[PDB]
Amino acid sequence: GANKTVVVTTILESPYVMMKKNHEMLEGNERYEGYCVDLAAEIAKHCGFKYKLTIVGDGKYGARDADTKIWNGMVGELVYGKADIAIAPLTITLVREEVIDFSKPFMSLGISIMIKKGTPIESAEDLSKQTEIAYGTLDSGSTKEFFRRSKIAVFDKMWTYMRSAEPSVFVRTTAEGVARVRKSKGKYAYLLESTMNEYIEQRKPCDTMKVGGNLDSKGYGIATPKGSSLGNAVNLAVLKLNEQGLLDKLKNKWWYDKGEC
Amino acid sequence: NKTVVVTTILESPYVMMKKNHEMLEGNERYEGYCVDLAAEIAKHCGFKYKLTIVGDGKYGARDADTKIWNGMVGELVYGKADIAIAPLTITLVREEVIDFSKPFMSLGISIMIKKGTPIESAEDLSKQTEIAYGTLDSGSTKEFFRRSKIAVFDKMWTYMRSAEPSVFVRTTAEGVARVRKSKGKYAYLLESTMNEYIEQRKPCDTMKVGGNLDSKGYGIATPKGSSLGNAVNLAVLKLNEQGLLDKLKNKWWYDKGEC
Ligand SMILES: COc1cccc(Oc2ccc3c(c2)S(=O)(=O)NCN3C2CC2)c1
Ligand SMILES: N[C@@H](CCC(=O)O)C(=O)O
Ligand SMILES: N[C@@H](CCC(=O)O)C(=O)O
Ligand SMILES: [Zn+2]
Ligand SMILES: [Zn+2]
Ligand SMILES: [Zn+2]
Ligand SMILES: [Zn+2]
Ligand SMILES: [Zn+2]
Ligand SMILES: [Zn+2]
Ligand SMILES: [Zn+2]
Ligand SMILES: [Zn+2]
Ligand SMILES: [Zn+2]
Repeated sequence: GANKTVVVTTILESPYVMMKKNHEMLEGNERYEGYCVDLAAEIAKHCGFKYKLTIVGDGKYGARDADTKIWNGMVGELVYGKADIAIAPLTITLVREEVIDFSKPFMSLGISIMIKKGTPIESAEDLSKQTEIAYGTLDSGSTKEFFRRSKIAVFDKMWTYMRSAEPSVFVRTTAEGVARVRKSKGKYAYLLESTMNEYIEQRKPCDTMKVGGNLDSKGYGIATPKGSSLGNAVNLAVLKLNEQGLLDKLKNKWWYDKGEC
Repeated sequence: NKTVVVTTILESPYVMMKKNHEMLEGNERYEGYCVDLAAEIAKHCGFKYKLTIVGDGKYGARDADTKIWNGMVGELVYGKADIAIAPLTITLVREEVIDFSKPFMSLGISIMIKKGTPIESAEDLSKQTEIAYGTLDSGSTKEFFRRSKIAVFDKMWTYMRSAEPSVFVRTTAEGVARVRKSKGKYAYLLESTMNEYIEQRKPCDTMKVGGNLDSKGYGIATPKGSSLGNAVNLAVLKLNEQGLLDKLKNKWWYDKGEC
């Protein structure tokens, strides 16, 4: 009893969560729009709770600091009791599954390569066998951890280069990585999840593209604190929304119906 | 320590009898993707296991009258097996009665045709009658069409449920054989994983057409509340991140390709 408003942590990442044009004249959840905003409303309706969308303070997805062992990002918000649920493009990983709970995945993705159109790169192998074109990943994300922990020859070779490249090839936000690709005249390639790659490919000035296949296969899941009673209902809601076609409808809405290319 | 009873199903390339199975015993009789996966799961979770083929040869559905589950799902629900390692699709109705690990393989419903059949999509199938089409019985694909309100898929279900003779088959092998002997007058709706495998096997006379109708995955299943669920789930995530699952897929789908 005593129903409480569910605190939802999320992250400003297009097209998942974006500020509306007139957000300063709106209140509460009405300030935001996007895929995860639509998904949050549906999860809440089917689970029967009220909620409040909050943007993660440090703007990070979630990683454990090697020195302090403290989790940052949305994962930290769940681990340390600042939020009840995370509805965001948060990647299911083993290290995260040990400290938080994930629903079954609501979106599939893989690590992919973003290039400026015309860049002579077709695969991760191509990137690893050359030096003219620099490449990097997002900081404090699952893509960086993938390369740091990989024992696969090609990916290990890529990590050896990235960790020691100077100036740093890592970026603080996805928008920073895309801008770097666009302004580097083809001398920077960005490693990011296929979902964000495919979205940017459909946005003006339509000068980037996804090349090659995905480097791995994984999914985004809705996250709750370990043992939270909310996890069960949220998981069943994700499965219901997928089977009813809602997740496919939302992706088409925010990726391709709004495409500008 | 108890030997874990694993329920599975004879379905290529997931679980197959070895060519020399007759002179082998126990788990050594079988080979395939899920046989390799079971060995890895058991290794990382630290248990011994016995592979057993589901008695009724079904994946799992609930009888509308008696409400009794059949197939591998029933074996878990009624205590005859400790874990199911098979191409078992994660679905809402199943998640209510059994536990699933995070998915170890992705797939979608797809269309298998005899090469040359004038069909390009599910929409094409729905707007005609010359070419019959159906699904596997007691599986998640049949439930998908039964429970779907999407116009095209609802229209397809109305035809399939009333089609005479029955368009449903008892096994995937029966559906594939029906496509191959129909001279292009039967199309089979099945999961993309099995479709893509058959496409690369002799006599190389079928193909997958169109995109997938949905997006879902296979999970390792355990009885609700089973102590194995936690370790199995972490094992799947570790095997994926290590690249083992991608290695096994290439081993059994495309390294085995004969077309
Ligand atoms: C290691 O192999 C992997 C990794 C990651 C996902 C996967 O297979 C999927 C893909 C999608 C998917 C499911 C399972 S599900 O059935 O868990 N939920 C419904 N969704 C769709 C809404 C996205 C297989
Ligand atoms: N989705 C990733 C962030 C983006 C990336 O790492 O490429 C995560 O959950 O950490
Ligand atoms: N993988 C399906 C069986 C095959 C199908 O229905 O197409 C299931 O778990 O029911
Ligand atoms: Zn709804
Ligand atoms: Zn090359
Ligand atoms: Zn493309
Ligand atoms: Zn191993
Ligand atoms: Zn292990
Ligand atoms: Zn009956
Ligand atoms: Zn039947
Ligand atoms: Zn209907
Ligand atoms: Zn094809």
